[PDB]
Amino acid sequence: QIRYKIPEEMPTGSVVGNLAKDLGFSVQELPTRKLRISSEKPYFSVSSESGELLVSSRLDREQICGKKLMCALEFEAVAENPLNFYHLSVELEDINDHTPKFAHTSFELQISESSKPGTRFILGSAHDADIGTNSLQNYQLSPNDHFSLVNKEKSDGSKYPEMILKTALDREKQKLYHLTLTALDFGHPPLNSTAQIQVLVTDANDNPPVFSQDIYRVSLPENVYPGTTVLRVVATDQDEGVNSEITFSFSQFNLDSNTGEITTLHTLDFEEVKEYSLVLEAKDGGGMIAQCTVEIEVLDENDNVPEVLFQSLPDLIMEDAEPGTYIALLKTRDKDSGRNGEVICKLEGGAPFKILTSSGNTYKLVTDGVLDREQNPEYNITIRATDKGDPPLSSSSSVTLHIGDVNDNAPVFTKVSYLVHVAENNPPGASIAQVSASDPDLGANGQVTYYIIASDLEPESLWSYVTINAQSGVLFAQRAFDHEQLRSFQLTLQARDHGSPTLSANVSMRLLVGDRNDNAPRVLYPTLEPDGSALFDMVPRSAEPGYLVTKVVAVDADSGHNAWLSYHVLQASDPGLFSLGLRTGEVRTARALGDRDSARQRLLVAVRDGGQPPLSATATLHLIF
Amino acid sequence: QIRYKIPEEMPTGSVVGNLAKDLGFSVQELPTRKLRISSEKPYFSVSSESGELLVSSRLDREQICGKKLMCALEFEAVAENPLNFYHLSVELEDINDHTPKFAHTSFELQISESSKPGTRFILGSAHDADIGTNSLQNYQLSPNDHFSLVNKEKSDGSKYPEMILKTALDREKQKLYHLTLTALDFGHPPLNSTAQIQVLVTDANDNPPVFSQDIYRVSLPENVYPGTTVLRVVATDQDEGVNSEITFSFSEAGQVTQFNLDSNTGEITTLHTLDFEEVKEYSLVLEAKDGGGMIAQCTVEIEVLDENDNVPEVLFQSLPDLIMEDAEPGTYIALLKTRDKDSGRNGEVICKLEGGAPFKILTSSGNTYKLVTDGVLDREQNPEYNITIRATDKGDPPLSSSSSVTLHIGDVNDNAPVFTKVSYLVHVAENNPPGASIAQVSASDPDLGANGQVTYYIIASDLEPESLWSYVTINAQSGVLFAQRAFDHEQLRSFQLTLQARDHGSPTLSANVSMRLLVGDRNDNAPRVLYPTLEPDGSALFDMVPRSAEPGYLVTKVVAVDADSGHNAWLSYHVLQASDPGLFSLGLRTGEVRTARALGDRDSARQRLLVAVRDGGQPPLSATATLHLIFAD
Ligand SMILES: *[C@@H]1O[C@H](CO[C@@H]2O[C@@H](C)[C@@H](O)[C@@H](O)[C@@H]2O)[C@@H](O[C@@H]2O[C@H](CO)[C@@H](O[C@@H]3O[C@H](CO[C@H]4O[C@H](CO)[C@@H](O)[C@H](O)[C@@H]4O)[C@@H](O)[C@H](O[C@H]4O[C@H](CO)[C@@H](O)[C@H](O)[C@@H]4O)[C@@H]3O)[C@H](O)[C@H]2NC(C)=O)[C@H](O)[C@H]1NC(C)=O
Ligand SMILES: *[C@@H]1O[C@H](CO[C@@H]2O[C@@H](C)[C@@H](O)[C@@H](O)[C@@H]2O)[C@@H](O[C@@H]2O[C@H](CO)[C@@H](O)[C@H](O)[C@H]2NC(C)=O)[C@H](O)[C@H]1NC(C)=O
Ligand SMILES: *[C@@H]1O[C@H](CO)[C@@H](O[C@@H]2O[C@H](CO)[C@@H](O)[C@H](O)[C@H]2NC(C)=O)[C@H](O)[C@H]1NC(C)=O
Ligand SMILES: *[C@@H]1O[C@H](CO)[C@@H](O)[C@H](O)[C@H]1NC(C)=O
Ligand SMILES: *[C@@H]1O[C@H](CO)[C@@H](O)[C@H](O)[C@H]1NC(C)=O
Ligand SMILES: *[C@@H]1O[C@H](CO)[C@@H](O)[C@H](O)[C@H]1NC(C)=O
Ligand SMILES: *[C@H]1O[C@H](CO)[C@@H](O)[C@H](O)[C@@H]1O
Ligand SMILES: *[C@H]1O[C@H](CO)[C@@H](O)[C@H](O)[C@@H]1O
Ligand SMILES: *[C@H]1O[C@H](CO)[C@@H](O)[C@H](O)[C@@H]1O
Ligand SMILES: *[C@H]1O[C@H](CO)[C@@H](O)[C@H](O)[C@@H]1O
Ligand SMILES: [Ca+2]
Ligand SMILES: [Ca+2]
Ligand SMILES: [Ca+2]
Ligand SMILES: [Ca+2]
Ligand SMILES: [Ca+2]
Ligand SMILES: [Ca+2]
Ligand SMILES: [Ca+2]
Ligand SMILES: [Ca+2]
Ligand SMILES: [Ca+2]
Ligand SMILES: [Ca+2]
Ligand SMILES: [Ca+2]
Ligand SMILES: [Ca+2]
Ligand SMILES: [Ca+2]
Ligand SMILES: [Ca+2]
Ligand SMILES: [Ca+2]
Ligand SMILES: [Ca+2]
Ligand SMILES: [Ca+2]
Ligand SMILES: [Ca+2]
Ligand SMILES: [Ca+2]
Ligand SMILES: [Ca+2]
Ligand SMILES: [Ca+2]
Ligand SMILES: [Ca+2]
Ligand SMILES: [Ca+2]
Ligand SMILES: [Ca+2]
Ligand SMILES: [Ca+2]
Ligand SMILES: [Ca+2]
Ligand SMILES: [Ca+2]
Ligand SMILES: [Ca+2]
Ligand SMILES: [Ca+2]
Ligand SMILES: [Ca+2]
Repeated sequence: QIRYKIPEEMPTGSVVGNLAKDLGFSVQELPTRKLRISSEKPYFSVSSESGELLVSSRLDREQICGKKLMCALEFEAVAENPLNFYHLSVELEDINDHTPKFAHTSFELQISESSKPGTRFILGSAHDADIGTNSLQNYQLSPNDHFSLVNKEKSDGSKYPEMILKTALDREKQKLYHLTLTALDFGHPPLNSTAQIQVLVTDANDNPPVFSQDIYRVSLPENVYPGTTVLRVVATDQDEGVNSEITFSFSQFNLDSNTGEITTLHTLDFEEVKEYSLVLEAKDGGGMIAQCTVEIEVLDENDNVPEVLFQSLPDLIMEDAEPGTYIALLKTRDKDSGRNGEVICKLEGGAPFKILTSSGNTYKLVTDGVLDREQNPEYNITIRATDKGDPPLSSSSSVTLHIGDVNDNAPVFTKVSYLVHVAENNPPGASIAQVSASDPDLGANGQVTYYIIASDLEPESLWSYVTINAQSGVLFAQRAFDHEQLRSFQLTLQARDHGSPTLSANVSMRLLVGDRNDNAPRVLYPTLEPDGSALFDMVPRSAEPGYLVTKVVAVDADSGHNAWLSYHVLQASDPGLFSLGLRTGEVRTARALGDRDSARQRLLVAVRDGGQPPLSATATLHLIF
Repeated sequence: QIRYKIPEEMPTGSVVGNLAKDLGFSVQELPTRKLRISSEKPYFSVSSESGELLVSSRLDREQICGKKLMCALEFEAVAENPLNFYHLSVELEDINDHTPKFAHTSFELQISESSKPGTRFILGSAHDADIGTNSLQNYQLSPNDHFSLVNKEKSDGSKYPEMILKTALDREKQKLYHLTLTALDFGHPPLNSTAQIQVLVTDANDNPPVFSQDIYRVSLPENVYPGTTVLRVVATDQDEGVNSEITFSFSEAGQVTQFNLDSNTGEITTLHTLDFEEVKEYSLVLEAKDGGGMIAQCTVEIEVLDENDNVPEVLFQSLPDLIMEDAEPGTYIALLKTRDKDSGRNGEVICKLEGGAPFKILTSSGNTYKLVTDGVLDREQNPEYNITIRATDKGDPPLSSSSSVTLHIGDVNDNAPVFTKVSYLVHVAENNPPGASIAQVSASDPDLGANGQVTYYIIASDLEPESLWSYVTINAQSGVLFAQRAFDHEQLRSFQLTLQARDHGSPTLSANVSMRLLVGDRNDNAPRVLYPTLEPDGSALFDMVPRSAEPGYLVTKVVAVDADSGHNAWLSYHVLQASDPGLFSLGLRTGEVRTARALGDRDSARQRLLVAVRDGGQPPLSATATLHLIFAD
């Protein structure tokens, strides 16, 4: 056989070769035989006039042989007279008419952020229809620092390009990358194909949420109502998507997980917990955690009242207390602190007492002046302690001070001097008077007693005359008094209390003896014989009337009307002859003496007193001329 | 003429019959004469060689005679030499080549549900082109229970089938029926035609809307805000389409408006606030109707419940403005009632007294209470009381009511006036001016009014009861004591009085007090000398005194008295002046004038002395006296 070589896609009417020269047929021997090309598809034709082969239909190697290495089409040539056939095999060369081309103009790839460097990712190979050197040969990527190109070629021609990661990705630096890949064949000339690849770095949870500061500081009062916004902390996560979600947690208050704010749930208190320390943990979906701390310094409010403590209680104190003695001991204490715990105390009232501070929160009560029980025996004193909060809280305490009795008052009698008259011949041991003294003191100091100390009488008979009841003050006569023996007497008495020492008071009392008509009248002159007769026989007969015969003198031991002596005439031998002085007692002659009258004259008189009833003393007078 | 009989639809070139044998023409006489069939349309032909009749054009009886009773086709036959014509009439038989068939493959009928039984409905008759026995003869319908078929032929010859209703229809049982109708001819063989008929029962308004129950029961509080969904009622209509639309309405009831019903949804919700005290129960009648005026009604009973929204009330009916202090224990003071608008435990009211006042509540019957004294009362201690009464119900939460009463206690004369001191002691100086205040007594009476108005009187005295006015008097209103005379200590030293304080009540209460009044002594009386008596000059003579008298000789003794008492009457005797000092001795206490020393001859016989009687009063009062004493021999 014979072989010819032409390129594919050859235009029609092109000379493949003269068969007349290769088969040995003359230019005139040729038209005799009707040259006809025999083939399944009429790709060729023989113009009988020219005597050579010519291209007829379009010669598409990719549609006939395709990937076949050598395309050898065997057709026939028929010539008539004589009937003869010749088989001709033609081989066509591949033309680089099909440039390489990728399946998609653009396709995006999503690569994770935590992709390890050196990982190989497969890429779709472009489809180049030509075979041999005109086939796809070189894949080349844009020069950068993050990705690289690798060709993997086996002998079978199923070679493909893949992308090797050069450095680790980081979506926070550049979220996306756009590169151009070029496929190139080795033909004349070489023609290339471009394809864009866009890599979007998928987020990974490599950055944890971070707080603004390590330590925060907040101060709030202890009286905040439940629900006060204490503090809110905010964290920042460098990721995006779910890996950026931040949740807060604790690891009397309350924290919301999403908003991240901490608010109180119950009332605070300074006396139990002064400051709180809280630890907050922020976590994302992938367990990346970070913790911070917040210190809440609760402020001390003046909500507790200061207290006044009494330590020594003096129920009884002396009235003669010197100024400035330590009476009671007080302290002031407050649970709060600072100006809320500092307490200043004062006393309210006009009582003479002062507060003296010896040291911090230590005070003493002293007397400011001299005291007295009789004027003010009791005091209700009020003491006020106030702190230095704004506004302050105060505390009052009331003490009842009682004043004791000191023996500073002597018993006093109801009257300055006493005077008592007592009738004569009184029964002994009888009540004559009663004295009463008052002592304002209390207890034994107010127990009065009366005694006798001195008297103008003889000190030995002082007991025999009078005595005193020391408890009641009644005076008792120890003998029947005699107005004739003693007329009056002075006494001095003493009132004394039962204290230490005893205070005394002296009183003066005069006792008088009233005269009673207990003595009969006694005749002094003239003297009488046992019969009671006196004889005066020297009376002149020639005496003129009015002659002083004699005079009777009488006395009475009593005094006053009880001694008032009046002289009467009981009986007489001659009435009208004698005249008597009712007051003086002078017996005289009333008329002249007649001789008829008898020589012997008898008279009987009686001396009487003005008492009721009167006592009489009789006497007889014999008078002879 | 001559007649032949053949069937129609005969194929061409078929022998109908030999005309040579019926017309008498020889087989050689025939080609001489030009046998030709003469007709308007060449349905036949004569083959001269055959000498017989032959079919030429198509012989369609339906296009020639059609429905004509007898089909007689009359043509002629012309023969030439000699010219002669023969009339030929042929009669063709109808072929059963057209089977009966209805006009439409499917036709639907819409029949009402309330169609009376026995009604005839028209159906399209099939058209069979053949005539006679080959024509349509039998109409037959599928055997069922609701419809029947009947064939009707009118005088005009227009035969038709019709459907007779067997039973009344019901679209809720079977909404449609599909049957098969067969048309049959009476030929050999019979060929059939099928036609399907679908009857859709048209809806009628025979089913009313029906409720679930005749009577419903709902209970709601009396304090529901306007707009509370009271209840939801639903009705069911067995029809479909517009005849199934259900509308609700209020019908035949009290038109008073407190509820509200939506027509379509049928829910009832309140429109105003409820109340139990005015209307205890409500009755509602609901009407549900469709488009055709078919109605059905139901009833709902709303039993409103009594809520504890009314406060219990404490009614005071009797007011004890004045009550006696000596009220016996357990006396009826005040009359109270308790009332509550609510019911049940919401209307049950319990009343109590809070405080420390001595009063108790005693229940005589339901909601009937009385106030009684628990202890003894006193006006002086507590004259007025403010009592508080609390009434609480048994609802949750309960409602309470407090009421304050001001009771005043009257004064009863049960206290006698009391003096400030048990006994009184007052000293009054002698020679006091008459009508002057000497003392004042005060009595206290705890009673009020006239019972607490004290008055003082004099009742008893140790003095003469008739001159008591001349002695002392009392101001009965103030209690001051007034002396009606200048007192004399010498006449009387003291006197007793018994007085009584009495109020002006009924009866009067008295109290007696004893007072001793003492007259203070003043030194207003001078001492007077009794013995010896003195002449106008104040001289006394005691002569005839012996010169040889021993010392201690009692010259005389002076007696003197003083009307006063005490120091004002204590008489001491002094020596004012003397002609010879030391010659005479006087008793300072006794008053005895004696000789102190012996009488010398140098001394004169007559001795004069001047003494004074003094008292211990302040200042002392003195009485002077002169004594002349003469000696003899
Ligand atoms: C990949 O294919 C690229 C396209 O090339 C064409 O299409 C392929 C399929 C083949 O058919 C090929 O034969 C075709 O040429 C190709 O890119 C080309 O690269 C050349 C050289 O680098 C570029 O030539 C230079 O052009 C610039 C300015 O060009 C302007 O116009 C062109 C239109 O053609 C535009 O595309 C450009 O963007 C510009 O706007 C000139 O300044 C430069 O001058 C220099 O070179 C000349 C030589 O001719 C010297 O005389 C001068 O002194 C200068 O030194 C070039 O002329 C060409 O523009 C560019 N085309 C495109 C479309 O990008 C690339 O080479 C192929 N790669 C491989 C490996 O084959
Ligand atoms: C109360 O009387 C006593 C005794 O009085 C007597 O007369 C006085 C005027 C004076 O001279 C005293 O000496 C007489 O004894 C007085 O007190 C007593 O005095 C004595 C002597 O110094 C002494 O030993 C006693 O202890 C004293 N007794 C008392 C109780 O003090 C006293 O001065 C008179 N006055 C008063 C107010 O008590
Ligand atoms: C208080 O004194 C009055 C007045 O004397 C008394 O009333 C009378 O007392 C006397 C006895 O001395 C009776 O004879 C009378 O009958 C009493 N009068 C009456 C009762 O109206 C009275 O009894 C004394 N006591 C009191 C507590 O009033
Ligand atoms: C002082 O306290 C006492 C204690 O019982 C009281 O009785 C008295 O009345 C008080 N002082 C005054 C002035 O009320
Ligand atoms: C109609 O006629 C055919 C022919 O014999 C028969 O098979 C068929 O059953 C008939 N149908 C009815 C409904 O008569
Ligand atoms: C009673 O109430 C009146 C007026 O409110 C008041 O003046 C009086 O003091 C009260 N009495 C008592 C015992 O509460
Ligand atoms: C004793 O009795 C007399 C009565 O004679 C009172 O005067 C004295 O006070 C004491 O009681
Ligand atoms: C004096 O008076 C007294 C009074 O008793 C008489 O008894 C006596 O006899 C004389 O007459
Ligand atoms: C009248 O005056 C006297 C004083 O002289 C008082 O003692 C009495 O109480 C009344 O007031
Ligand atoms: C008594 O004493 C009084 C004075 O108290 C004198 O005035 C009078 O003359 C007599 O001597
Ligand atoms: Ca090609
Ligand atoms: Ca090619
Ligand atoms: Ca290529
Ligand atoms: Ca990163
Ligand atoms: Ca994260
Ligand atoms: Ca990230
Ligand atoms: Ca606190
Ligand atoms: Ca605090
Ligand atoms: Ca404090
Ligand atoms: Ca004192
Ligand atoms: Ca004292
Ligand atoms: Ca004392
Ligand atoms: Ca005597
Ligand atoms: Ca006498
Ligand atoms: Ca005497
Ligand atoms: Ca026909
Ligand atoms: Ca038929
Ligand atoms: Ca027919
Ligand atoms: Ca029905
Ligand atoms: Ca219906
Ligand atoms: Ca209906
Ligand atoms: Ca209500
Ligand atoms: Ca109620
Ligand atoms: Ca109610
Ligand atoms: Ca009373
Ligand atoms: Ca009373
Ligand atoms: Ca009274
Ligand atoms: Ca007088
Ligand atoms: Ca007097
Ligand atoms: Ca006098």
